[PDB]
Amino acid sequence: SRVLLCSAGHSSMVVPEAFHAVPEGFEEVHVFTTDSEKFNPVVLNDFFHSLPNVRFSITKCHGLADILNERDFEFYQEMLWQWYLTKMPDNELPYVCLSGGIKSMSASLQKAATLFGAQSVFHVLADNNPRNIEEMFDALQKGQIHFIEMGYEPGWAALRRLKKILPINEGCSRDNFKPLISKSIEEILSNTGKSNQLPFPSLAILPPIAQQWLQLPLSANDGAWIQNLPKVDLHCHLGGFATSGSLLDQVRGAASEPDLIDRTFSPQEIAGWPRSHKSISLDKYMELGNANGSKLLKDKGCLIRQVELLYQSLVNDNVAYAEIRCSPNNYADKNKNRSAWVVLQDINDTFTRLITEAKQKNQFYCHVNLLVIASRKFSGDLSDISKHLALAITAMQQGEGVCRIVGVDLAGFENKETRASYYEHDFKAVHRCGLAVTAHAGENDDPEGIWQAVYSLHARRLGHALNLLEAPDLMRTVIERKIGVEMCPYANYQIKGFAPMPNFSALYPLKKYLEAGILVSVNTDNIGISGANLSENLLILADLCPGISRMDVLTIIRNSIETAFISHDFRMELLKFFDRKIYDVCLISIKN
Amino acid sequence: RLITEAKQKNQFYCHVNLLVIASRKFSGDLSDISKHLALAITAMQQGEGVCRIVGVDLAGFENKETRASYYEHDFKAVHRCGLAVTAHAGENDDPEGIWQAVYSLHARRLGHALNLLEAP
Amino acid sequence: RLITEAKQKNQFYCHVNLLVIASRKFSGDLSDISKHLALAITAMQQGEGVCRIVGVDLAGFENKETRASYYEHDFKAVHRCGLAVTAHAGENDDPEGIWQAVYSLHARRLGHALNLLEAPDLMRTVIERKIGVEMCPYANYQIKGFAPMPNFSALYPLKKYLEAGILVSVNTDNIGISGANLSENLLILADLCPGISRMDVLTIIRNSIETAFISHDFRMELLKFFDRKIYDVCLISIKN
Ligand SMILES: Nc1ncnc2c1ncn2[C@@H]1O[C@H](COP(=O)(O)OP(=O)(O)OP(=O)(O)O)[C@@H](O)[C@H]1O
Ligand SMILES: Nc1ncnc2c1ncn2[C@@H]1O[C@H](COP(=O)(O)OP(=O)(O)OP(=O)(O)O)[C@@H](O)[C@H]1O
Ligand SMILES: [Mg+2]
Ligand SMILES: [Mg+2]
Repeated sequence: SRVLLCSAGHSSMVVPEAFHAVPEGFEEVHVFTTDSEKFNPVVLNDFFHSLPNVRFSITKCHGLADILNERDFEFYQEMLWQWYLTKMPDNELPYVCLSGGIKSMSASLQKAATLFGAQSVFHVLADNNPRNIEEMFDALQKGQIHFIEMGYEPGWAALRRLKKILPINEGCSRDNFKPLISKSIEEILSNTGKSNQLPFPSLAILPPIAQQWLQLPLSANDGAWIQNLPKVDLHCHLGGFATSGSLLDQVRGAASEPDLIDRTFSPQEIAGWPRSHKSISLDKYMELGNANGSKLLKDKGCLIRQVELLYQSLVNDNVAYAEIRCSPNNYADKNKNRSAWVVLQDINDTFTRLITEAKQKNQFYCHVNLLVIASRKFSGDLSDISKHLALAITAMQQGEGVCRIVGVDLAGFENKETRASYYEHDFKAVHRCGLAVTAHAGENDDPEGIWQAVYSLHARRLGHALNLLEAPDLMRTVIERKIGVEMCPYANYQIKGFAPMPNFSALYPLKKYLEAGILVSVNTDNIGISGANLSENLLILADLCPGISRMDVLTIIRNSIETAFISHDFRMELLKFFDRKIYDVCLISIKN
Repeated sequence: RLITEAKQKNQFYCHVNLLVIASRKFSGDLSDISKHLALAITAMQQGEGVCRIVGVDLAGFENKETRASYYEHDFKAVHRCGLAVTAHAGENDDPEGIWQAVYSLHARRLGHALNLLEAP
Repeated sequence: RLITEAKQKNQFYCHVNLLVIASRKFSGDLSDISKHLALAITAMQQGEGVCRIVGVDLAGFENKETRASYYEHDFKAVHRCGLAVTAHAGENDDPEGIWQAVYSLHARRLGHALNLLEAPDLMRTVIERKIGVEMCPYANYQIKGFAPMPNFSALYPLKKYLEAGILVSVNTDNIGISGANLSENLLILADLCPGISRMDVLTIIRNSIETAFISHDFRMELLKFFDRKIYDVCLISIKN
């Protein structure tokens, strides 16, 4: 590339000196000059006609002269920024000399160089101020000409996508302005520890403008940024991914024995999905996934296809770590010697084979761990819970393998015979073994139930639990004990109903939870019935919790990493990789 | 495989079932008992097979420190799952320990236990 | 009063918090523990003041007869009120007692407990639960003895604990009898644990900040300050 940019005013001999600044000559030269007639293009034309190989051009701003007015200044700034964007080389930053012109366009060009990158911002000066070509030729021969250099300037590497979004606009007027950077500059402080919620310390290396744009409120137009961000999912049920659509159809087709499957059953469609305008009961939500689940994944082929499709969706959503809950007893039948253990073994083997295959090809891969969900309902008998706990404890002892059981889950419970306050004797074994414990303590459960889950079971993560506001002691214990909280904005938004739900005034407490310091994480619950992956699940927070910031999203990701049931070495490696990827994407996503 | 092969030839064989051993160490890793119990339970889900897990064994030294009066909570699950419990209490068989094994543990078999004449 | 008068003149000050030691006597008045607990709870209702009690300490002899396997009923109330619990199980600390302190007592930070190397499951549980361990290098070096102590080849487990990922803090226990302040306690790691790096000292500071019994907003304010001060002192030391 090696493109030089200069601003020419009354003086015209600065351009040859800027050309001679490099010790091997330039390759392309473009000069932006004002519409004033003082500038003489004849000298530049005759100087650059001696070297046809280099490229020369001249741009004049129509309707501007001497830039003595606020409207004139803003129009000149906009036109100069557009010209700078147009002549950016595709890969290499361009050199820029701003000696020519009055302090106005000089300062504007320096600001543009800071904003859009500049391989070398340099000045040219001489003792006698030469005018003719012979004068500065003799000056450079003697060495009088000095090339002031203030150092390389990386600029902010992602601002050129504006060029892809802003047309050439060769013929335009004063209306066509792009104050998309001045808005953040005004919004610096126009709104305590928010600077210190800085996760992934390499964000400190980021440009100041990028650090600022991180602090601006999240907007619905950041779908690309959210999708490109590596994410962590901790609440993603396996049985609710291929509920309906093409994925369910191909899962059904890939069954080993499709004769026994029930393809006639279809789930009723709720109008307005996924942003339904009416509240949905938990029982109806569970029934909505009856197309998939226990009744379908009994055969090996359907289960393997469903797991492969779920992993494909996970790696397509840039999720770099996910914990999937599976219930082996739902997919186990003794007719074909398919026990719960063999079902869990098949799921684990498929996940580890997919992970190893993806990693061998040196592509982006999603490390996946499994939670054995121990739903304590059954037909009123607790042998199911003991069987699930024993299965998880034995599944830990596999040891070798990438994907492994990390913890258990408790769900499918209401109260009394199902309350968690009467199982700690069983849970002594699972705690001694080393498994983690996660609770589904939502469904408007009493705060005493949450207390029992936190203390009696020593649970490390609580599902949903949106009623923490009504119990200040519960919030104090949760924050002080560093107990993570997982919520699904789409699932809890449809099931319960939060603003902007019509005829609903309750607000999502995610912003308040983040302000209070709860280790809150964002998840997907069931991908299929909810019909929204992690990307839109995070994007909806711009409406569910207005006023949230991108820095809060990165804090969400950091909390998800911190509260995951992983070994310390793996957690450190994951944190390092996540920080590097986040820095890279943020450095190449402020372009738009 | 051995049992089926013997049955195919239509001769005398020996049907065999397996009891896991809940060995006691108290030299660290006290969760071993639980692990063993869990193992037994999940093996019951094999379902098929002429040979199958039929219960657990309470092997190990059975002095006062290692009595069966502390582990009813762990054994509630193994009793719920249908396994039979055998107590390997041999020497230093205090009558209180055997009573606890019989009643608290709901054991259906006692190993050795040659001191029953002392406690009518 | 001291903290307020130090803040008024706008200088460096040391924010402090209180811990009520619920030690064990066994020479009578066995209710003392309960009394201490009650006292702590009542004093939490002070509300105001930059200095307030944030937890209790389970000091005293740590034999089996007075282990943490009897006091769950008493400690349910202190857990409910909102006081953190620190276990002083460092002497004759059987792994069962430490496990009971972690789970039955819901201890948020252990005291000493230098024998975690032998028990892998206990160390794994401590690492996973993110519970801190406070070790004073000078006190443990004088009492237990570690290299380069003559006729003592035992290695201090601080470096291994840090490598494993435990949240380990360095303290003084008693400034008087030990005769060494916090700076000397950190300095002694040069020969107590060979190979420890300065970044590991910063890790120790971060762990001590994280495991401290403080409110979240105060914790983040402290973390921001600490970031500024550490940056300043590191820059000054490197430039000079
Ligand atoms: N599950 C079993 N366990 C032990 N013995 C069995 C079992 N099933 C069958 N048997 C016995 O094995 C024997 C097979 O041998 P056989 O058919 O010649 O009968 P037999 O007249 O008793 O002569 P033999 O001495 O060979 O047993 C049968 O007698 C049968 O009663
Ligand atoms: N509770 C505290 N205890 C100790 N230091 C504190 C405390 N709170 C704030 N500080 C820090 O004390 C310093 C007050 O002095 P100042 O505002 O001049 O900052 P400074 O540039 O570091 O200069 P100085 O040497 O005076 O600290 C602040 O940096 C502040 O972050
Ligand atoms: Mg769920
Ligand atoms: Mg002490």
